[PDB]
Amino acid sequence: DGGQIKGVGSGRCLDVPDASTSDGTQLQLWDCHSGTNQQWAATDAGELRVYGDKCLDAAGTSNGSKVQIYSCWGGDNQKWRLNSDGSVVGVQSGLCLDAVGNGTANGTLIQLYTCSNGSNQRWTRT
Ligand SMILES: O[C@@H]1[C@@H](O)[C@H](O[C@@H]2CO[C@@H](O[C@@H]3CO[C@@H](O[C@@H]4CO[C@@H](O[C@@H]5CO[C@@H](O)[C@H](O)[C@H]5O)[C@H](O)[C@H]4O)[C@H](O)[C@H]3O)[C@H](O)[C@H]2O)OC[C@H]1O
Repeated sequence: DGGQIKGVGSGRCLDVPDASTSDGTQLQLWDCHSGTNQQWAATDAGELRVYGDKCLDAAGTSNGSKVQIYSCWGGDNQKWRLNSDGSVVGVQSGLCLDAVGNGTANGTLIQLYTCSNGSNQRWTRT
């Protein structure tokens, strides 16, 4: 089924750059559209999957750690808890999906950051 993951503060969607499938590609915000690189499926294993086999993936547990796509493998850094307030928390890190520098424009990067009430850490949809 899928579903976009749209940033509240930016009104832009969680987007895989160029619809790349390459391990390590950092996530960005982009104007929402119908493509597969903006479709995210939540799984029972706690994942946010794109293209079927790729996972939203935290490269570390520290502030400013890159959020990237990576081949799904079962790691806890590929597990996320989408809260009731729209925060997306990394299970391994206890840090939140965060649009870097409170950025809102196309191309602003996504990272892990200390959970706050910033609108750059709030996301809607499935
Ligand atoms: O030297 C340092 C750099 O390494 C660092 O770069 C970042 C390192 O982290 C990168 O992201 C993580 C990469 O590792 C992933 O976990 C892997 C997934 O693959 C598993 O192996 C598979 C096992 O099954 C086999 O059949 C198959 O062949 C294998 O693929 C492996 O066991 C796991 O460890 C994590 O999910 C990622 O988070 C990140 O992209 C880099 O930027 O930067 C600092 C530098 O000093």
